[PDB]
Amino acid sequence: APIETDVLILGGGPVGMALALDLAHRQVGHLVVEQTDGTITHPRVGTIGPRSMELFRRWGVAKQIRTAGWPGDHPLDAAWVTRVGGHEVYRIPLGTADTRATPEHTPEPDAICPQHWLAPLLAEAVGERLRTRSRLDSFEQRDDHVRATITDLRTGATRAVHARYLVACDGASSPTRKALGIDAPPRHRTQVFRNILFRAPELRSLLGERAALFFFLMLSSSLRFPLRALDGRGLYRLTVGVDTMDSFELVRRAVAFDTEIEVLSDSEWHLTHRVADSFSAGRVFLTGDAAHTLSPSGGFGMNTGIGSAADLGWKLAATLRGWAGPGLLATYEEERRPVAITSLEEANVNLRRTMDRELPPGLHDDGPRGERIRAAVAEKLERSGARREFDAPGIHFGHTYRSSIVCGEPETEVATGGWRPSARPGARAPHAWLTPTTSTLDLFGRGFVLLSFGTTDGVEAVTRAFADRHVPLETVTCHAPEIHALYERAHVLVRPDGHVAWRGDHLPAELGGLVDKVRGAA
Ligand SMILES: Cc1cc2nc3c(=O)[nH]c(=O)nc-3n(C[C@H](O)[C@H](O)[C@H](O)COP(=O)(O)OP(=O)(O)OC[C@H]3O[C@@H](n4cnc5c(N)ncnc54)[C@H](O)[C@@H]3O)c2cc1C
Ligand SMILES: O=C(O)c1[nH]c(O)c2c1c1c3ccccc3[nH]c1c1[nH]c3ccccc3c12
Repeated sequence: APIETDVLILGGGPVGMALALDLAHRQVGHLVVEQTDGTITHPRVGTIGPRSMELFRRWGVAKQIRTAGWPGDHPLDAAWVTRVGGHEVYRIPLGTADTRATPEHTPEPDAICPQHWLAPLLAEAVGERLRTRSRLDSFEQRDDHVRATITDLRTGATRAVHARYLVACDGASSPTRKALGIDAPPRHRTQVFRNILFRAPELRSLLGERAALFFFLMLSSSLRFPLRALDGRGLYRLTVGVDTMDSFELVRRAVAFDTEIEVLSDSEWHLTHRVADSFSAGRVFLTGDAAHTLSPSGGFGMNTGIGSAADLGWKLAATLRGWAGPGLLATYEEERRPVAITSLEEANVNLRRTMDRELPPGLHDDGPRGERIRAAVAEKLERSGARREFDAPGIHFGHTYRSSIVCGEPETEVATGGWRPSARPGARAPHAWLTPTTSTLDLFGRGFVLLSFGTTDGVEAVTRAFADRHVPLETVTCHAPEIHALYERAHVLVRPDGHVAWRGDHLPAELGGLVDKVRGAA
């Protein structure tokens, strides 16, 4: 008895679960298959970006993520040091969770949540629809659905699943991308690293006021990378480059204290810059790492994935419900790929900054002699814009879609200063508190939304144009002059994904035309 569902999600990692959460919130029947048993032994992701947090706010898991265990009094600072407990060279103070100032561009700042805490949270939200220890072996595309063979790794039995759509969130080495014959050429040189996970129970006490979330080491050529405090209560991770030495000894070399150290893992990995040439073929799609990979310098990886998952989510649901034009699905690649590429190049800039930084001779000496060399280095660090690696609002919220379903404005793209909120066509509708408890972002996520800051003339006609096409629409009349200034126009049409599709002080004459354009039937 072949099981059938609307969407088959290949991958139980961060990105596949987010996609499951989005389909769930859109009444789309779905099923997730994860080959592993779903537990985490070696945490990869630690920082949940703000944009991801906004989507989790909508899905109702943001709060549990923040109280998952990260200490509210632990420093979020990043610091360049010769060795942990050695000599400081440059620090970027970022407060603590309970201490930093409330952000103004968003309702959900970033959070610290190591993957072994995030997985249980996500599994519980996705619930019953997640199937662990299940591996997808192959898939055959038929006329109106995809047929896949799933091996139950528990009993050894194989079952078949017929779904209208097959979404592959199977990671960087996506077997699915290969079976379809799609190539994801490296845009930059591939590198190799080792990540050592360990427990150090008294390290925090010893560091006292010098405790940090990130310790960028400037010891040797292999040790010029971050040592991260994963859970703020004993767990740390040291990344080391490889162009042989014992695990424990590498950690001893990086940590200048005689304190208890317990090595747990020593995982080798490849940092790559690979984006797929195409994000789909037939009823089979690629999302997350299977579509785009980038250097972890900046922490953009999982966020760009969750972003693409949310994009595909509303477009899949629209085609399944019937109101989507035949050309809607193809905009997933049209819109997400360019974002993947630009985010990759920005991650590379951060990477090259520490790869090309030089480690002067007497950087380790004691006394004002070497202190002068450090002051020199710290100086160059400032000018190199190192802090851009730990403060990338533009990369988090500044991507603007320039596509066939977006009525873009003339204004081209040429950075002339730090990123600022914009309600321009293609961008993420900016945040503003309507009330102490409600954000403009809380109005988006379901169907199309039309914000009117002035006269509601024409709105009635907008409603009919959408109803005529069975396209879901919600009209909100807002007064707040502050929000009007931010959005700039009197009427703003926001897509189901929170991005602007059109804006103007006067609704257009051919509303049926606008409705057809924004739905992919242009
Ligand atoms: C050292 C390091 C640190 C990082 N830190 C961060 C960070 O702080 N923040 C951030 O945003 N990003 C971070 N990233 C990047 C981030 O980890 C990735 O972007 C993210 O994991 C991609 O998620 P994914 O769901 O697409 O795939 P993955 O997490 O790679 O998961 C793929 C899943 O597919 C499953 N699977 C594969 N094949 C099959 C099959 N045939 N059948 C069933 N299941 C299958 C796997 O078992 C796995 O669970 C980091 C990366 C590295 C290397
Ligand atoms: O995600 C990580 O913790 C992580 N793992 C890693 O291996 C990294 C990083 C991060 C990171 C996380 C949030 C904000 C900024 C960041 N820069 C780097 C970062 N920069 C690097 C440069 C070289 C090798 C590894 C990393 C690396």
